[PDB]
Amino acid sequence: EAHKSEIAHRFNDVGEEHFIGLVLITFSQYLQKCPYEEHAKLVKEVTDLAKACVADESAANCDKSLHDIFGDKICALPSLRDTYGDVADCCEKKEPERNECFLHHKDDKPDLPPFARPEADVLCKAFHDDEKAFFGHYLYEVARRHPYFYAPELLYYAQKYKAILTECCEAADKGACLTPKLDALEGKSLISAAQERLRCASIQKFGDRAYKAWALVRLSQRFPKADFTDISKIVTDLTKVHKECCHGDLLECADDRADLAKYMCEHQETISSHLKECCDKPILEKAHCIYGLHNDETPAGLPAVAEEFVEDKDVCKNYEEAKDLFLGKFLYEYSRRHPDYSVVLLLRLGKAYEATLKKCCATDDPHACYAKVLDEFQPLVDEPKNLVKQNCELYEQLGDYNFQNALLVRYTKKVPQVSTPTLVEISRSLGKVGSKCCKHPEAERLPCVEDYLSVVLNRLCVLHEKTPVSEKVTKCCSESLVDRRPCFSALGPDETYVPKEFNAETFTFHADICTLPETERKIKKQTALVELVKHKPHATNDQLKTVVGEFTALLDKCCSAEDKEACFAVEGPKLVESSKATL
Ligand SMILES: [Cl-]
Repeated sequence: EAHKSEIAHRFNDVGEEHFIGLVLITFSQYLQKCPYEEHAKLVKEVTDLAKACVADESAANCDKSLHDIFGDKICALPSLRDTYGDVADCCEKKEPERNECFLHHKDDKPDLPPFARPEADVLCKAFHDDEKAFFGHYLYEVARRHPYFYAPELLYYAQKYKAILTECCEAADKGACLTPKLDALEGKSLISAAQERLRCASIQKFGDRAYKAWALVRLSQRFPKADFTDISKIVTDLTKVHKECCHGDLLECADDRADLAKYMCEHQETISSHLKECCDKPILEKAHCIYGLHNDETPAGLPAVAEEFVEDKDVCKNYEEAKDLFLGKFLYEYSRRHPDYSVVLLLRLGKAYEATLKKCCATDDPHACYAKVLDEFQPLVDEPKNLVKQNCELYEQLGDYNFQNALLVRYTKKVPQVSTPTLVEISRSLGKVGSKCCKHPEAERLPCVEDYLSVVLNRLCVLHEKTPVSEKVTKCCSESLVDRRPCFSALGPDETYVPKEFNAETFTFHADICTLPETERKIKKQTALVELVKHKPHATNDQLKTVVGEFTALLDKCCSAEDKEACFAVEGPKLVESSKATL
């Protein structure tokens, strides 16, 4: 087992700048609470060590696994036990249990202050004083709040963040240039985080096979002229990439992803002409381009899908003798014909087809039994379409704020045991599905909506698993990955839930609220709306509206009032009595 130093290999493969970023991210994701300055020191020591091994491969520590290098540096942190003590224990284990112990402490919602944005002048000045430390902080802040963030994409966002600052910090008015572009970039980055968290849940909680079937369908939609063997190749390498990334093997992840990008670029002629635009760019823009590439057009001359999958004499034979191959070919062939379906719908159709063959190939005239199996998809196709049609109409009608309020009331009634901040967060994110998708054309609307519901509901499943209270969430989350959305949509109001009393100290506000922007005021209003519903589950909209209306007017009234405490002191008690009279 004489071998090439792994740390040298990786540093040589990704280059010093990406190496440093990737090591910072690894530490930030393993030790989410530790201050930036500790992480920086650790990054410095690992980088120095990588650079010594690059120079002499037989140097101290050069023959160790990456896991061992990281773990040894973490365990030589003098101020280790004070931040967790959970982790302190980890350091008495040997590899591999030690690495596994660090990964089990990744926290999906760490108890941290919310990410502050400084004022434009402040932000700009920090950028100009020290670029490297400034972008350090950004990787760290994002990585510690999103411990499964796709590491190479985080590097790419840090580039985009750098370009927005380079743009705006010279321009005349700074804030007005910055705020919309940084809000725009945060939005995209929270979507990236949610997509990747679902890749990791699928891999880690449901197996390599759940992720592979998902990637097959999505890549067949995106590169429908490519052939099955090529798609499957790409699925296999991407699975290895996300497995490593989701597991904190981030250097390996970035290196394997670059190789994948190079492979698709070299084979672009047999994959998609739309690759031309990506394949001349530098690696982070190159990979990000591939990652989100617009679907190719559907190729001409594809025979009716029913010839292979219903009419061929060998349908039962191919299903029985080569099941995964045959069903993978189904998913490919059906998906490449349907870029207008969502991935989860296509996976559901695949499961129905498989259940039909299981049943029918076990009878004495199977073709008799399964002849209509493609026509019988229609009910599974219409349900998602009606969901989209009816909720987009509801969105158009109510607008963003009241669409969020509708979903908050609806979700609090389905799963009222769920903690308030999870409810508020999840419902606001479902609201944001409307805004993103509802003005899209039909061709792309079902995919947009249902696969974005997928990532939002996974966030619910992940937050809930950390703090488990609702049996119904546990059931929808653990039973089926591809059935989650219909399972959640089918839940009615929970009529066995016992209403909680109203906490006196729920409308008690110290006028620290008056320093909040309007966007965070809405969140306080929506938090209060959830607690109203948890107290009177059958409360009407007009009732909820008059109480939140009366909280709106309290805020409108006191925050412009010189001496907001004397106001809030005298207006807040009268709100918790006026609420009882309405409810
Ligand atoms: Cl990718």
